[PDB]
Amino acid sequence: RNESCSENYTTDFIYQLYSEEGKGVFDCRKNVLGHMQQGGAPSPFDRNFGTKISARAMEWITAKLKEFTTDDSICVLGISKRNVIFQPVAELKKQTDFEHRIPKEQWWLKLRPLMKILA
Amino acid sequence: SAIGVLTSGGDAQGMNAAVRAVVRMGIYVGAKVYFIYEGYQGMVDGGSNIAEADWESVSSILQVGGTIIGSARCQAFRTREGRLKAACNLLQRGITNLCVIGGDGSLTGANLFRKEWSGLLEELARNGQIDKEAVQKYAYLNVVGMVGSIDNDDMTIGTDSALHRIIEVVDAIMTTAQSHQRTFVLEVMGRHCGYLALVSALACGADWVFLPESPPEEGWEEQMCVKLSENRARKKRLNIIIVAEGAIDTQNKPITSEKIKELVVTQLGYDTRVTILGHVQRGGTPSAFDRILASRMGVEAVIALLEATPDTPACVVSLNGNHAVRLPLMECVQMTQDVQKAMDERRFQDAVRLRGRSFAGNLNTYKRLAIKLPDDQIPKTNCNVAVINVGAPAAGMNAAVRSAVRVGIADGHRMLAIYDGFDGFAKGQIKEIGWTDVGGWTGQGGSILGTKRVLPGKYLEEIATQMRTHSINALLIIGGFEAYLGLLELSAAREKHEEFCVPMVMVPATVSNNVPGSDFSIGADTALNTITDTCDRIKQSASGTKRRVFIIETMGGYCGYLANMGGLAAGADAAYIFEEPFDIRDLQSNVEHLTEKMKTTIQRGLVLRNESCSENYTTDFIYQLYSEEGKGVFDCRKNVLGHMQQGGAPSPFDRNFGTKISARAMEWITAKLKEFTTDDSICVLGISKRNVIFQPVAELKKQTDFEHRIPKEQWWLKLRPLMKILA
Amino acid sequence: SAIGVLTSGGDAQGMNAAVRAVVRMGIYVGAKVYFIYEGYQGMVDGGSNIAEADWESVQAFRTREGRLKAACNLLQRGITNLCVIGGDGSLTGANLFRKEWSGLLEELARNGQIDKEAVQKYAYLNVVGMVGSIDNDFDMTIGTDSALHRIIEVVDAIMTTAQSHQRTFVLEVMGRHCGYLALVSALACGADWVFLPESPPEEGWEEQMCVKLSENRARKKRLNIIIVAEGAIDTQNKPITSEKIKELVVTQLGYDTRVTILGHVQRGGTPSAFDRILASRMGVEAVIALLEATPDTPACVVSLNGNHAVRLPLMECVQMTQDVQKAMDERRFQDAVRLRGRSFAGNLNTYKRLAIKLPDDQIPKTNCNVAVINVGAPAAGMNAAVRSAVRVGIADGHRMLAIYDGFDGFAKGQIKEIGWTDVGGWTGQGGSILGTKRVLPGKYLEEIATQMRTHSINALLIIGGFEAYLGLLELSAAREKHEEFCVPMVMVPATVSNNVPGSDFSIGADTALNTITDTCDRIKQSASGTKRRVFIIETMGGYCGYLANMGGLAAGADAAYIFEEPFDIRDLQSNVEHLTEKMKTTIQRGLVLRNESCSENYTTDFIYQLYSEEGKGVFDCRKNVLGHMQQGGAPSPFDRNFGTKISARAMEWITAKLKEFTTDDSICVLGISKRNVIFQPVAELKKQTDFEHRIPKEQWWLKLRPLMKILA
Repeated sequence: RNESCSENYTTDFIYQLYSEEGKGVFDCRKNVLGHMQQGGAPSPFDRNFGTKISARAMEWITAKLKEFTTDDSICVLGISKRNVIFQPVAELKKQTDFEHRIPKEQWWLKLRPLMKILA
Repeated sequence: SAIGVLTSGGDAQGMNAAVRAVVRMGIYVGAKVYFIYEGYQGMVDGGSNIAEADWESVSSILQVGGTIIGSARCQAFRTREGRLKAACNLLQRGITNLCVIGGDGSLTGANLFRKEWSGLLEELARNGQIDKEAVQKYAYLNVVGMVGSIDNDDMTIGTDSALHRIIEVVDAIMTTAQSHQRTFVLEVMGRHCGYLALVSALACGADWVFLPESPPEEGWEEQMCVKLSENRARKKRLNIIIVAEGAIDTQNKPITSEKIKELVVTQLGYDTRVTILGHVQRGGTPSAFDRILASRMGVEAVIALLEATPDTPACVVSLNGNHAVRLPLMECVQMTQDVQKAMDERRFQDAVRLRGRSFAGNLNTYKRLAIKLPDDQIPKTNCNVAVINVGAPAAGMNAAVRSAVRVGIADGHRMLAIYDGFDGFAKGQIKEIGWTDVGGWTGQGGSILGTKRVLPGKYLEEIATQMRTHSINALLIIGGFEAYLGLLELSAAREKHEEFCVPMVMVPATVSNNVPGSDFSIGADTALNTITDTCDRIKQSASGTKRRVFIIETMGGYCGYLANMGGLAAGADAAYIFEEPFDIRDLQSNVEHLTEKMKTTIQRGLVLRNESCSENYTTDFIYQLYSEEGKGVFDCRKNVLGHMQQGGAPSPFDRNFGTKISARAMEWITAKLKEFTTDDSICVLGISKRNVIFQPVAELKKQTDFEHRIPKEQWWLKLRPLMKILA
Repeated sequence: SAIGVLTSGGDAQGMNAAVRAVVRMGIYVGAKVYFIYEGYQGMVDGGSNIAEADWESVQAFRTREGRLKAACNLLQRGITNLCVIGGDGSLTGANLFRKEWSGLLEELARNGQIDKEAVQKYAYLNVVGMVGSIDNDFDMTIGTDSALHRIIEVVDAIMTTAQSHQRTFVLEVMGRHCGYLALVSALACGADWVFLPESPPEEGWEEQMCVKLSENRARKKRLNIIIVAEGAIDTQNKPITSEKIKELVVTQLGYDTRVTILGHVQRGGTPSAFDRILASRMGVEAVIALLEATPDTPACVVSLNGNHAVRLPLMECVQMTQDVQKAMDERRFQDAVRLRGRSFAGNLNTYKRLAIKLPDDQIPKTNCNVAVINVGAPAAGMNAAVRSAVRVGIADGHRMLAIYDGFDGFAKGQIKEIGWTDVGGWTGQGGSILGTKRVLPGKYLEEIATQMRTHSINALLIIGGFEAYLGLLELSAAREKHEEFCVPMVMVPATVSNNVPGSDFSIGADTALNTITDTCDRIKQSASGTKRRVFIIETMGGYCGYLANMGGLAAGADAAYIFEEPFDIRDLQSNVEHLTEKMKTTIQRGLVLRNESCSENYTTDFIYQLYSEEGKGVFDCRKNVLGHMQQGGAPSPFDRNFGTKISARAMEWITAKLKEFTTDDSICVLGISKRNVIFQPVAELKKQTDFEHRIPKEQWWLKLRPLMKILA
């Protein structure tokens, strides 16, 4: 359960519902993982990820300084599809759900049917 | 096919609950229900005075006193012309079923209307309506009566409420009569029945009462004045004299309140004041008792109406003490006339008989608690009887202690008070208590002796020693489930400790009503009335906000009594209890139902939840479900009443309950002492069916859910379908 | 040095609170306080009739011989300050006693006292009086509100039975010389007629009254209530009995009439929240007056003048009684009613303009449409307010419009023209018949404007809480874009919380206070014998500490935690320890009130746990969250009258504005400040508002905070 997926249907709520309706068949246990999810040592992927984009970003900074500013001077360097691209924050505003602080369009949602399939 | 409902004669609080129950139960079984306004006069007048009732009509009337469809003394109904008119107006609407809620003769009018139904042939002779109407509606006039007056001609609608009003007045007066040593003469409503007066006097520990059934004997004036002078000797700052309006001599002369005042002033020179309560007795909000009674009665009235046949006589739907019954009408009218006949020829004693066992009992208890004999006249047993309070406090415990102590003293016992339950018992907190010590206790809430939850198990030695050092020959416990457990434990401890081989009896006192062997417990009624009041207020709030459902958490532990009865009297939409399992579908069902309800004009919801009804489906849970599924239709609020729902000072019912039941317990103790171990020496005195019975605790074990501290079978569960039907 | 307190003539509820306040405030200022039992007679008798008061305690005087006795007994105890709480004539004895204090010299002439008491003991007899009667010929007095509660309780009960037939009830209430109680009762129950000792009925009143009743039956009002003061009189100072009124109605109209003489219940019952608080404040002010007294300062009577403690010189009060009586004998009844004060005349005029309607033809119809609405959470007295507003509006020749379900229904066009009969019987109804919502008008500005255009709303009156104020602000802002809002707008404060800026009181708050006190009384009754308990009770009010504070005060709470006064764990600990010591005494109970929003971390649960744990060997706790029941059932009499009057005033303002496109003074809040009801432009109130916590920046009742600890 995502922590903020529902205001009323909390972790406790879901636990109670499953517990009660499952009584003669199964019992439940509830766990809230917490800040341990920030991890200990970074995964190899995260190490390389940080390393790489930071290197490229700094390249961009150096290119910009080698030339007072506009809108393309303030960017987010992100991964889109197969490339890492620079996006002015102004373009990203319309691409943002500021109320819930999530992107309006998220690729991985397309993988949702897989859960049920892989049971 | 169609039911007509009306209210006739003196207006009772809870008449609206009755009308509501009749309408809703009627619609429920698929019948057409019609209001008949202005009692019988509406029936005669016709037109606008007979209007069809829909579900919404009877909403927001339950908590209101009087009768929303009104009442008027019809004269035209006493004439054949008017009964013809009424018959006509009824036939026009196809009404052939009648539910009459009201006083004494208001029913006789319906009974006579029943016997005299052949006015239709007359109107056929007088072609006022065509034939084939004749044969279709003729011998098919169904009649059911509901006693809805305070005259009480069993329990009638409004009596508890009126009693509430009276005792409210008395309690209010007690706060002002510290200003000098004043005597208050209160005239309450009784022209022929002295029930209201008797019960008022018993509920307030009145110094004197005057009844039409039992006139005072010569020379009562001297005795009454000596009693009052004794009270000032006892330095009691107050005096209360309850007077039925129809108070009479042995010579059928009325005894006015002014006459009483004149007597007190002339003989004792006391500051005496008269108050004629009057119609306030009829007003105010119906108590939980009257609401529930009226509801059950209205429903039973509809059922009776359906099950009736042409051979079936007109009946009065009644409560013969906590189960629904149908009494033949003519028999009742004949009883009233029997009593009347007895009063006129001065057969006052059989009149008191004719009133019933309840009456004579209330009266005997009042007498033996109000009048004390001098010690020289008390044979005196050399026995020591102990009184104790065990468990949580319950409103009416002090009344119980007062009763027990005074009855014990009258029976020649030396009474001993044990303070702070078994905690104080083990600690030797024992003091011989007297007649005066318990004075004025009746209306006191909480526990003056003190009560604790602690069981005797760990201190069997310490208590035994005490029982031996004080020579306790018998024990009466006033308390809840813990009292019962205590009795069980002492019963077990008997063999090792001879001190426990004495007769022991308990009377159930708890807001929860979870003591096995009793249909009712002292303190519960007060809690119900507080709960109902709070729900009235909440219901009002939702009514002004609109599109609101309140989830209200009640007390009771695992016992669903308060949640259920409270829900019933409050007009709750649902009441979730442990005794009745509920799953997510039931909850969703109620959600959908409330959704539908929000389309109507009554855009409010009231959901009660017994505190321990579910481990998973908590108050929060239910609130979240209702909130989420109600989105766009209604929103919720959660309220946890907390222990304050238990109330403050005991309700009149709880006062009298404690008084009477404790008096009886003491009677049992004296009888037992008038002779060693076995099992019936340790009992629970409880209410079962129409009777009060003594039950050995050992027998009650098999009837107990010790895991949840509730009786295995609880009568009121049979009333569960009513909630849904009336909401 | 030593204070003597006694009661003479008193029959009012709240006297004990007064006596308590005197004792404790007295001990607090370092004085010795003594009870004097049996009034002045106790002072004369001496001995046991005068007993020293400690924290837990909580014919002859007309002969010179007896005053000598009394003087002696006081001197024995060093008692030199007298506080007399009681009736009319009860103070004059103390005043003359003061002036006659040279009885001390007489006692030196005899051997009753040495000389060093004369000089140590003359010229300081300081006397202070407190009105503790309900029929006060000699402002608001202790017991008035409580009596009003009693009467209105009776009336409310009778009203449900007066449907059994169309009964007309003639109710005899307490007024032998003062007609305040009768008038105010009538205003509180929407009585069909009232009879007062100061203002006799005018010419052909019998016919007028019968016409009124017949009109009520025409409009199908199922009942009639006539309030009669005990000393009801005609223009010839002969009495107008209730019996006579009944005879009149029976003879002329043939209605089912009943007489009810309320009597001593009026004097009984529990003191109201108002009376408890008033009495406490009075006792405190009395002790203060006693200390601040000089030999030159005359004996005074402590009073409350517009939510302020005042000291009135006694002789002025008796001179008032004598002036009024003189006017009564000389039949200058208007001069008498005049002498009663502005409040009286106001109550009377409002009652009249609400009880008696002129036929439409005699009402110059202004072609204006005035809208009435309820905004925010429900408050007891909203319906009374709507009734008043509507009827005054109609009387002023307006077409009244009712808007249902606040701005929600407003936006939905839930608008229906309302009439005189429609609001009948509303006075004693709790909640909101129109319906009320917290939703603000901001997001439905177009939708509302359209409605104001389709219905031609020329003015708007809002009965509501903080949300109403916010709404007014929003509409004020919306004016330029929507011309429909360029109409006069006024609000009257209605909320249990009393958090509306520009008002010292709001409709519904009093009912709530009485709910808190009632609940605390019942809690006290229940488990009365249990001992070593502290109750933690959570009240409403939002961030506003009014309910928690005043409720605590009237309840005799040991603490009241509010947002307006920050508290940390040390403060909590201090109170816990204080209660621990308190459990050593004879009063082994604790009562802790908590404003729901007083702290983010220090919740009701938190406080309960701290008290429970630190109190383990000494006491245990119980927790209660009162909930929406604090909105009340039937509105208290005070809230009923408050709604009625304030709304009437508001409507007067509206008609005045229409008798004259708008600015800032066209959108106001009508609130109570000190002693006056004033109209304040919302823009001006902005500077006085904490919009973050929805409470006023400055709240009067905060000066009463030290009282809590003092009164323990």
